[PDB]
Amino acid sequence: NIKTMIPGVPQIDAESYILIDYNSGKVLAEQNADVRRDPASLTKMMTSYVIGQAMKAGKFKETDLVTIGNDAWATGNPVFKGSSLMFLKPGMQVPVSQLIRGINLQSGNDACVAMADFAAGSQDAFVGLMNSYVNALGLKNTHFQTVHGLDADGQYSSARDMALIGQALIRDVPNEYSIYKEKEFTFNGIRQLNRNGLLWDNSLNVDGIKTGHTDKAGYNLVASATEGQMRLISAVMGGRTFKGREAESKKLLTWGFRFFETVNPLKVGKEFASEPVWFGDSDRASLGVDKDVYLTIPRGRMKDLKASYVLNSSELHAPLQKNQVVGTINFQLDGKTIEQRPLVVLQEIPEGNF
Ligand SMILES: *[B]([O])([O])[C]([C])[N]C(=O)[C]([C][C][C][C][N]C(=O)O[C]C1=[C][C]=[C][C]=[C]1)[N]C(=O)[C][C][C]([N]C(=O)OC([C])([C])[C])C([O])=O
Repeated sequence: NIKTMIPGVPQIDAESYILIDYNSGKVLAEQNADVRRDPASLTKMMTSYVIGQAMKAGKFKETDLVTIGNDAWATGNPVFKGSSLMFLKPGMQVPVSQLIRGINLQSGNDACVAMADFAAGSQDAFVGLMNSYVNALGLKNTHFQTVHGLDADGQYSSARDMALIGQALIRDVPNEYSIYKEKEFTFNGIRQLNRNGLLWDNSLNVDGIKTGHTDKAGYNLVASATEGQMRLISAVMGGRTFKGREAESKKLLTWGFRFFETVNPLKVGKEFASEPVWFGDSDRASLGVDKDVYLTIPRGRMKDLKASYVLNSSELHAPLQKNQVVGTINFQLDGKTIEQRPLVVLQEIPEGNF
């Protein structure tokens, strides 16, 4: 009973939430995770993702100066009334490094415009890139209309989708993601604090990602934290109170680490199994995976994990291509398969030549 316990999920004072494992993608807990909601500044994770991709591709670098245009003039555009702002003015020449911290640390709406025009020519073209990555990432309940996440009539996302955008930032653009734990930066002689309060919570190792409020969105937070081999991502959307804006997410993350763990039982290129092969230059095929296996299991069950496999075909016949799928690996706990991963050929086996 203690081994097989299913933990009760804490009550979360928000419209929707999800808690996932960064490495395995396992969903640990969820409520209304696919409900479409106003994303507020969570939009800026996608803005940041696009900028990170452009930097990874070498389109510009952190030291490059961006010349601020009229559309990013904080006090020249009443759309910015009451929003988080660097107070950019036209003609300023600001390093990319400073603008991306304005976006990431401070959720500067004006910085978002400045970077969008710099990276993509216009806000509309930048929003096209955002939505292109929505498609690339397979997100089913997200659509952006602007570069900053101010409430927009046809813009939406969901707790699942924002968690997946967080996962994507950490995974695909780690140099961009490393910025999010920085507690402060300085622009125009003024120190600006990272708005993610959880960075200062001694009880967790939180290192991201985005907190944000608008009137329609309520309190929103995508947080990520680590403990040993383990990284969790929480998305909590439509948080109902000011006092719960960090605490509700802290409840989820703390619960996650207490009841679950991440195991990495197999890495790419390492032999999980061997099988005979016919017609080859080798008599045996070395079999494993083409992607590191991460599983999320109840905490302390690692010693109970078992693994076995099945094969698609009776016989293996050369030529066998590298990463050719030949079976399935079943990972098991208490006699029941909990996870499956493709079993693939690790080293090519062409037809024998003698
Ligand atoms: B994200 O979630 O951080 C981001 C998308 N949210 C914000 O930027 C919100 C602003 C939402 C706009 C609603 N406010 C408003 O006044 O109405 C807009 C309007 C109405 C009519 C016509 C034109 C425009 N902003 C915040 O969450 C922060 C508030 C702001 N913070 C702040 O730090 O202020 C300075 C000036 C220092 C930047 C504040 O308190 O003024």
